Amino acid sequence: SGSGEPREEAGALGPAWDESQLRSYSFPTRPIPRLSQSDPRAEELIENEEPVVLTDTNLVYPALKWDLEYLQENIGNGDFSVYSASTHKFLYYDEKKMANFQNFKPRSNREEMKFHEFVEKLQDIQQRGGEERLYLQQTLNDTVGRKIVMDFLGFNWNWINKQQGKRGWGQLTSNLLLIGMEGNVTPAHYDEQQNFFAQIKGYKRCILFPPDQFECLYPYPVHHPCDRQSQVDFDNPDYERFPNFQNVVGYETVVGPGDVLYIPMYWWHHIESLLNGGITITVNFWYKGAPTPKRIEYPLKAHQKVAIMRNIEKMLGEALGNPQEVGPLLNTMIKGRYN
Amino acid sequence: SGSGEPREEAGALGPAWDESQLRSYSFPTRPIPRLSQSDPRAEELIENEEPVVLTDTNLVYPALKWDLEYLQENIGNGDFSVYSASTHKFLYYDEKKMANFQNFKPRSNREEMKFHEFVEKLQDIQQRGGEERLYLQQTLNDTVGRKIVMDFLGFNWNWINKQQGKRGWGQLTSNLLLIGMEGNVTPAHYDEQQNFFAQIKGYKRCILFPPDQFECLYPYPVHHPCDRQSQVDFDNPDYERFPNFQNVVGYETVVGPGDVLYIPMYWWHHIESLLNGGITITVNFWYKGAPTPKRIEYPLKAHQKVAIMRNIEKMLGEALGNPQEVGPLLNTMIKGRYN
Ligand SMILES: O=C(O)c1ccc(O)c2ncccc12
Ligand SMILES: O=C(O)c1ccc(O)c2ncccc12
Ligand SMILES: [Fe+3]
Ligand SMILES: [Fe+3]
Repeated sequence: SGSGEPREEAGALGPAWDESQLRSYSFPTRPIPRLSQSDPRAEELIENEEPVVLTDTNLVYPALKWDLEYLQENIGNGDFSVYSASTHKFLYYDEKKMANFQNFKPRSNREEMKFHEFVEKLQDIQQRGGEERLYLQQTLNDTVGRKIVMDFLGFNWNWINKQQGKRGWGQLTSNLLLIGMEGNVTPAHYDEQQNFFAQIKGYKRCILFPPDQFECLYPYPVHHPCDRQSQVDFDNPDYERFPNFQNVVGYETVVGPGDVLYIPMYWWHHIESLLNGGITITVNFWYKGAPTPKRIEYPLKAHQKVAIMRNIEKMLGEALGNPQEVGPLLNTMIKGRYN
Repeated sequence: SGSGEPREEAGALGPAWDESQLRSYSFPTRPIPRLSQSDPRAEELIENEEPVVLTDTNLVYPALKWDLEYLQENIGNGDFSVYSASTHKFLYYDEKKMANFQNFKPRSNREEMKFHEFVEKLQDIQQRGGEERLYLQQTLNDTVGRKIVMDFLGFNWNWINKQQGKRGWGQLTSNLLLIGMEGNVTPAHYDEQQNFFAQIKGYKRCILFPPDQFECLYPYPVHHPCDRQSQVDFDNPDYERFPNFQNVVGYETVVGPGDVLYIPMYWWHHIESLLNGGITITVNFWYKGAPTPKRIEYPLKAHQKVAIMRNIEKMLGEALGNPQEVGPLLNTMIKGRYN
């Protein structure tokens, strides 16, 4: 069914959200299980690298207070990466890879600024009834206000640290603070690290796809700036170019304040802030996955095959001396021989 | 035009052969230049790795005498690999790779036997008006008769050894004695070693294709028993499966007693013994090519790209643990992403 029947907020404050706040798509979805961190099942899902929503971790308990006013007040004077877009879909791209593809034009520009500037430009759009959408995504560093350092320390490091150990993951690569406008959408894509999506303010609809649905999502070429993202426009899927998108089946859920969504590495994920649901705030915890076992066991995992394909592409671009030639060589290699 | 106007034999013994002895094919061809070993051009072609027919090397001068009677008389009692076929096309195959592909049925069986047995079974087919064709292909070793050792030593090792040095090639990997029936055909394929085709008895039509015509020839998958051979049936080309075969352009020539044809490594080659031209005898000299230069210069050579594709296939089959899965992964990797 999807995110299932809208949850009821405590104190009879009404339903947290309603179906009209969710965007419409052409594919079916099964619900991600919402469990308690003390539930053996949740521990089982995380181990078998499957998504799960933990409702009682208290991971970012101290931040549940956060809002635009509180943050602008105690966040600091550091710079904050802020992405913009003319549409609800934010098209991020690896700048370092822009060299490879020339005909590439940026649709999502980045810009550094002080928090008060973000809150400002955010307000201008409100009254001016603007169309421009903004999305703040900045790593949490020492340049943050004292109080924030208190909240940061308040996180349930006890719990997350145990998870990091029980799964044999690597070190916490980074923490990301995301603050977005209602309706904001992060197009389907996958990451190579294990992620804990800690929802703080507002609600976000999360739609995940297993790694084995690689052939239904059609990720951009590895050397392309949009590497790891799906080429398929979920709002207007081109079934002629991407026929297998008609076979895609996802797992979805709506996370709210206090919920932690485990997004396994290599798992595709589409994230959107509910329509007319106000701003959203999230903090992600990214951990390098566990080291690859010595004795390579077969059958091979889907994410492993994905890794293999990425390497073929990288090496090939290395050998040929030009990423632009990867496509022609691959075609030449399969045409009339493997297809 | 192809092999051009038939050459005139000395002593007014008439034309060496006539066009009706050559099979008919759907592709055009340019003639391979026949030059003298003392001709600077020939030295230029061999250096730039292009085919050339040397008419005066005297490479296998002592063998120009050889025939079935002389050989059966002084060749020895060793075993001789003899391939058979129900058609004029000999379909060789790597037995060690037969494991990979199960549905593969042998069309060209091999069999060891004494030379006198080969000459015998060869005669039975004559009077019995049989259909079975035979092709003897055996490496020249010490188990050969004394006289043959004299002839072998008689070869112009002086010349070939200088070539091996001037080109920086590796050691002579092997020598192959080939004796085939008229009409016999060795389907288009390529080898990874430098080859000197020394014609001894009869005439053979040689049709070569540059390495850059890989996409027109459609070689079998690397793990397939017929690795390195073209899937295209030259007698009945399936233009639907192999559309680019309609763009193939070869280099051809007819070599006779005393001629040496340089067949560069990776160059495709189709060899056939002229129709109603009697038996043919040839001796090939195979040398590993020169070592790959340290500083990889670009643009890359076509044979280098071919090498790169072969490796991608090998490694991929290694990683996946099963050659049968190479095709599906490659398709998945390009479909909707590179084509
Ligand atoms: O927008 C998000 O909340 C989000 C969630 C999870 C991710 O991996 C992201 N990666 C890049 C940009 C945004 C996100
Ligand atoms: O049939 C031939 O004369 C011949 C010539 C050159 C080759 O590389 C071959 N390889 C395998 C079998 C036969 C051949
Ligand atoms: Fe991401
Ligand atoms: Fe060969």
